[PDB]
Amino acid sequence: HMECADVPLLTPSSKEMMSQALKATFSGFTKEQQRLGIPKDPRQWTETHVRDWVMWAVNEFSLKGVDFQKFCMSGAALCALGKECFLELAPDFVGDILWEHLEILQKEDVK
Repeated sequence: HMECADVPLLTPSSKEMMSQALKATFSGFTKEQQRLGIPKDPRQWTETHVRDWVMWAVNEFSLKGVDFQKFCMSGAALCALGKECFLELAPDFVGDILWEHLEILQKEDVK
């Protein structure tokens, strides 16, 4: 999930760059969560928070090909779907990023 055993020193790899973006995006999330009202816990989310986030995640990582029609549901539903289901809703590339940070919200905010 995100990064598995990585020590940034002298090992330039795409995996390190992937975490870099995610790490910097986090700070840009709370700034939006306060502007829109989106809570930290993904289970207490709704269609608006889901879409507003997805869209925001597309601007943070300049993603493309992701649709909000597939994510037209509340957080409780999105979480219930699981990684596989969520990955089926979003593209083969962007889907990973969203679920990466999305899953973090779950672990960070248990229940």
